[PDB]
Amino acid sequence: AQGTLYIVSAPSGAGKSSLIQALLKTQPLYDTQVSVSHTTRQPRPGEVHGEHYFFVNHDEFKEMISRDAFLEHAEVFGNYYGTSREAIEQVLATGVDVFLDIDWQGAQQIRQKMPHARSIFILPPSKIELDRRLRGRGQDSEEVIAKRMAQAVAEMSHYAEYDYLIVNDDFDTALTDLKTIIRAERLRMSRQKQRHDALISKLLAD
Amino acid sequence: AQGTLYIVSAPSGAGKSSLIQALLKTQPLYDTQVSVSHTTRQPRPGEVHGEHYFFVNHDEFKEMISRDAFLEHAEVFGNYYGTSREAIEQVLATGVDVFLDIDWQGAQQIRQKMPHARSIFILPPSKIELDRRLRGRGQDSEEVIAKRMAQAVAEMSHYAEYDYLIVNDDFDTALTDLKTIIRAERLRMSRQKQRHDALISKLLAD
Amino acid sequence: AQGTLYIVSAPSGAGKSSLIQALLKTQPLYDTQVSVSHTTRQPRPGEVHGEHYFFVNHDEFKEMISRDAFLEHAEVFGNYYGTSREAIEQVLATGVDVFLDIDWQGAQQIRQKMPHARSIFILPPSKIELDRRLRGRGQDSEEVIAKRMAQAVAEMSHYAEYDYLIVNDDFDTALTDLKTIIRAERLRMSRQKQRHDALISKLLAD
Amino acid sequence: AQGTLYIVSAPSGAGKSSLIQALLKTQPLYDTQVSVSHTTRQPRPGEVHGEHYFFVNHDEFKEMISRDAFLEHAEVFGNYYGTSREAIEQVLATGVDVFLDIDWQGAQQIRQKMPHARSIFILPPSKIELDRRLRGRGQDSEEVIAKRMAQAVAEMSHYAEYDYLIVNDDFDTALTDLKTIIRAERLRMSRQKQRHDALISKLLAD
Amino acid sequence: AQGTLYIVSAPSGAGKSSLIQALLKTQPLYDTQVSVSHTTRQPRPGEVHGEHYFFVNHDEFKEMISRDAFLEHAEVFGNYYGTSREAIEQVLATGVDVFLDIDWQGAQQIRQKMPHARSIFILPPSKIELDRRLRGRGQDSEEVIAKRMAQAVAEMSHYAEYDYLIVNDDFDTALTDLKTIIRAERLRMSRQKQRHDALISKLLAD
Amino acid sequence: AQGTLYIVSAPSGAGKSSLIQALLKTQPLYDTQVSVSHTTRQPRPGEVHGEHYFFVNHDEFKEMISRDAFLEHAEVFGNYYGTSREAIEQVLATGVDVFLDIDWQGAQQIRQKMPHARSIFILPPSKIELDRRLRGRGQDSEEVIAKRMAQAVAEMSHYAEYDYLIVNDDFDTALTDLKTIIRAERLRMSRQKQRHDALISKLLAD
Ligand SMILES: Nc1nc2c(ncn2[C@@H]2O[C@H](COP(=O)(O)O)[C@@H](O)[C@H]2O)c(=O)[nH]1
Ligand SMILES: Nc1nc2c(ncn2[C@@H]2O[C@H](COP(=O)(O)O)[C@@H](O)[C@H]2O)c(=O)[nH]1
Ligand SMILES: Nc1nc2c(ncn2[C@@H]2O[C@H](COP(=O)(O)O)[C@@H](O)[C@H]2O)c(=O)[nH]1
Ligand SMILES: Nc1nc2c(ncn2[C@@H]2O[C@H](COP(=O)(O)O)[C@@H](O)[C@H]2O)c(=O)[nH]1
Ligand SMILES: Nc1nc2c(ncn2[C@@H]2O[C@H](COP(=O)(O)O)[C@@H](O)[C@H]2O)c(=O)[nH]1
Ligand SMILES: Nc1nc2c(ncn2[C@@H]2O[C@H](COP(=O)(O)O)[C@@H](O)[C@H]2O)c(=O)[nH]1
Repeated sequence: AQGTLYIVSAPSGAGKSSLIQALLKTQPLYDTQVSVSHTTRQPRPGEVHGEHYFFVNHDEFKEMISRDAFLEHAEVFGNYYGTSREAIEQVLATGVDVFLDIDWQGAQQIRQKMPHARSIFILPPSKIELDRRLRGRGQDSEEVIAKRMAQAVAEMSHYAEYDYLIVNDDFDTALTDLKTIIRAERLRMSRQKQRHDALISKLLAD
Repeated sequence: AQGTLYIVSAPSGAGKSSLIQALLKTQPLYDTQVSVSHTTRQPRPGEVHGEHYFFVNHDEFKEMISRDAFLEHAEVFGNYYGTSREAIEQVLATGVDVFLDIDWQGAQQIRQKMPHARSIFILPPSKIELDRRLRGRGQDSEEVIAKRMAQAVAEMSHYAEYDYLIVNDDFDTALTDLKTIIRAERLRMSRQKQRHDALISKLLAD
Repeated sequence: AQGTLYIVSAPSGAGKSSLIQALLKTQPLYDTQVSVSHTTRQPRPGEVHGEHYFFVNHDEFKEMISRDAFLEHAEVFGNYYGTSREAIEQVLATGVDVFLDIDWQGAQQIRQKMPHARSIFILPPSKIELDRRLRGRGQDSEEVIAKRMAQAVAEMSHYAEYDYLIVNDDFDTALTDLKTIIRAERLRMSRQKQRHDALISKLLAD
Repeated sequence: AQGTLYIVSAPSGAGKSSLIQALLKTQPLYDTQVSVSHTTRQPRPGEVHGEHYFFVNHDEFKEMISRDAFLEHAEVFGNYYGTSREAIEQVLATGVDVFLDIDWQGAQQIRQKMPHARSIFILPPSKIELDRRLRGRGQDSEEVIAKRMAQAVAEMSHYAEYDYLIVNDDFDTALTDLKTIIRAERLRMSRQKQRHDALISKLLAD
Repeated sequence: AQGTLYIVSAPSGAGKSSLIQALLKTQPLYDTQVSVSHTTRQPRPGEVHGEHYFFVNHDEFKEMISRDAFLEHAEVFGNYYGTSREAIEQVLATGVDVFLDIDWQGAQQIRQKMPHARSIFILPPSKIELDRRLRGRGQDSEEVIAKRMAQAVAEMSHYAEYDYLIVNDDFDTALTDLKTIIRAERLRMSRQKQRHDALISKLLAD
Repeated sequence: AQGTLYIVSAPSGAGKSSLIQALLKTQPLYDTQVSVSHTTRQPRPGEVHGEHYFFVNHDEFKEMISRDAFLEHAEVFGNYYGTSREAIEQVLATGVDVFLDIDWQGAQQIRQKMPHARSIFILPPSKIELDRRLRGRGQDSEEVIAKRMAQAVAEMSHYAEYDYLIVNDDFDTALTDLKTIIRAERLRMSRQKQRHDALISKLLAD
């Protein structure tokens, strides 16, 4: 019937976006999808329009805030980002789970708006590695990294507001962790009661 | 700090006890254990005292009901079975998760008594196979099987009271399912907040 | 020496094409490949020429039927589709297994033509979910879905003609199932007798 | 309805019995079991009566050959071994797959008697390791090992009579191989047509 | 030809013995085995002679120190423990890897004596859980636990002397870690050069 | 701090490049990356500039040899290939492991230059399959294949210079093998001592 919203947040460099992406590779569109956000920030190298993000002017965005197009929006690390209402509501009507790769501010917003949403915070094994991971993928640059690490602390302090916590120490353990959370929620009685309406009905008979 | 109670019920022959047993083989005593019940029913062949059950006279049991020794007890399939208070409370104090292999009546009891308990009902792919599985393990005999199948229907109708549902169609898929439920609960914020008190504290600092 | 043909069919929306695709991601070109079909039907959004299909006019196709270019061809869901002879025969000469994503009509054709071919039918857990999966991937549209579901029944009734059956209840269980069928066929004596000609010869000696 | 017989043979020391044993650890009695043979040979250390074998006098056995108690029997490595009819036929009636840990002579016997049986030969990566494995498990002794290696060659030459071949190079790859063969046979149309009679019937309806 | 010694040490309660035991369950005797130590300490409940340990008087042991029977021996947590020479040397001659569940003192001893030995230290995620694990398995008692935790610090400070480190945060991640170390060492050129002498020779020919 | 260089070589057609590629799919850029080489050889079909290779004229390359741009370079199978210094040194500074898909000549070069580098040779199960794999992926053509097989022997004779050996008999076993080698090296004390500096410090305290 209705699918489930999965908020996922982390200090930049924890590897959250790379986890969510590896997960969807093993997950068909009919079960799981991700929301593509709008944002003012400049496209990094080898980042196409309409896949990772929808890239729009600070002008275009201030007007989306106005036309009320966003389920949530916020300022993080000096730029505007947002999750458009139209897309999300459609996909969720079709029983498909949708992932939101958003910050703590966005998460707080979605939690009032959509109270059945589930949220996962991902932590690094140390701030020393948070910095190392950032430099290690050639996406981002010197100025931008120091900016993000200043807030890395403040980001991580919101961890307790989330339903689930993953320490991404080692990428493959972490991906299993995330796969599991999804798998286990799909074994909850509400959801399994629909998907096996078929079976149950015949079981209870002769 | 405190561990979690996992009620697991199923129509006889669904393979619930064999799943719980395979799970504990891959799970150390310090993380996971199972409660050993008392019961009037006669020991099957190759079933030792003090491992699968505590075998006691209908006399001995009527007195345990009296001395109030049980967290829960009930009549199922013509015999008395029970979960002793003393054992459970001890093990749970030590942060260890404990499994209860009990019927629907027992589950309803534990749910009022211990409201944070989680419960899993396991269903077979059909009643035709429920019977086949019963005959297929040489435990049980002709009389006893027909008795149990009469109630198999009534057992399965309580499935909706549980938090999680597993269709044990194929044993190894089912065991993963159960392993997962446990794994995912241990990723919930409450529990992960203790076990990583260490880490969190240092993360939020310099 | 010679590779094996794997026919795979299913009511539209069962997730057969998405399974076959996930399988090939973990399977090198020298062991496993898929046939690319020709078809009159219009390309869906984000579907390139020469990868998913070869898109040709109803004109171009009627002439391929004439020049006898197809190992098999048929009318399904209002359009023409076909598997070209030239491509298949080449790849199979090189010991590589080839997958055919074709309907029941096509399967019956290949079975007379190529009797050692193995066939797998994939079923959904219910027709209620068959429809849900179709709407859930944004490929296809309103008109087209109702058309396909009318025949979903008739499609599924041919299941018994196939060598293997998979109930795609949960995508990842299903992908293991399919991976397994391939793996197990490669453990058959005929095939293993070539690939270990080396070893066997020395074993039987001193 | 009816289960399947799995003959498994190998030159002594290939690790066939240890594979079959590890497999059953992950396989419930209602799906999979193993036949316990009778034999004249002396019990090794830490080998109990009635689990690995039924240990009987050369006298007791010559009489079983007479009373026709065996589905198959033979002389291998200087002793008599046998698979009793009574046990096998029972277990197979209940839909449970049964494994036969028997030699080539026994396999040839069962193949005429029970033509739907499936057979797996397991080979070592070299005869140099066959000897090493034999000495490496403290079961067996000096005299006995040299005796068995003389026939190791002759044993391995019957490999081509079997349906499936496994090269047990590395134990865990080999165990997956064997698990797979079983899994894939249970996905064959005959067997899956019973176990999902339920589902199929409803699929083909409205 | 010759097998490899695997020293494994940890502060009591880290779960090292339970890991080593789960590992051997998936590992045949011809590839992997564990040394059974002698010790003065009293047998815990449900601990048999000759499996976990060889239980001997302080008298019997002082004489083994004298007759020089031990490859290594030491005083840990108020008792004497030791690894007997005779057993180890035998098993290693047969190409089988042997595990030593010993303390830091023992490890230092074996490292001079047997320089190709590999060593793994296992750490807990915190000392708070080290204590929790100890109480959580009903083996050990109040007095004994506080004694061990006093030295838990001193034990863990020797971690840097070992070749490999595992943080046993979550039992199943840890068991994979250990399985891996073994697997990877068996892929080293020295060892793989013997086990595939066969193959290599033929590869390099025509 | 500093990452590790992984040389990987094999006779053409062994499947080494396809393994390395499947590995990186499950490995984030912050942990693992691959070096992109320069080469004179002509781009095969469906091979883009700047991903598989940097395609340059025999002219452009002779000048790179001159300007000393390469960590290593060599002539293999009638063409020039090379690993540029600039790229490698950067990525390794950031703690990321880098893979080098290079021949034996290149490997010998890197081993003097960078002595902590680890090297893996991959062998096919036979030369008969080496040829089959080459023809089986439509990359390469008739002339080119016979040329490479002549040297396949000479390539494989350098196997003993490497630290680790993989027999790529079956692709998925082989990929696990390679994943493992990486995983196990990251469990070595040197590397784990940095990545858990955090944890260790607190463990050794109260
Ligand atoms: N609130 C909000 N945050 C997002 C959105 N999309 C990405 N961000 C957040 O912005 C931060 C930086 O994103 P990045 O610059 O790496 O793309 C991350 O913490 C990410 O979760 C969005 O649509 N809304
Ligand atoms: N209420 C309750 N049910 C149990 C207990 N132990 C086993 N039973 C239940 O009794 C039924 C039959 O158990 P069995 O005869 O197979 O051992 C099962 O459904 C099982 O869950 C118990 O201690 N209390
Ligand atoms: N006979 C035949 N059927 C195919 C071929 N290619 C795809 N189809 C079948 O046509 C149906 C719909 O395909 P679709 O429109 O989703 O691409 C599916 O059942 C699919 O198996 C083909 O080349 N020949
Ligand atoms: N024919 C036959 N062979 C068996 C039987 N049980 C074990 N053997 C075979 O005898 C050989 C040696 O058995 P072992 O001495 O190791 O127990 C093995 O190849 C094994 O397959 C049996 O019941 N019948
Ligand atoms: N040196 C040495 N230590 C061992 C031996 N066997 C067990 N111990 C060590 O003694 C400590 C406590 O063992 P436990 O009392 O738990 O059996 C552990 O750290 C364990 O590694 C041994 O044979 N020699
Ligand atoms: N020395 C060296 N060999 C490489 C380099 N890149 C690829 N080659 C090697 O050249 C051989 C053929 O490469 P291919 O033609 O298949 O791309 C392979 O053995 C491969 O390892 C390189 O940069 N340096």
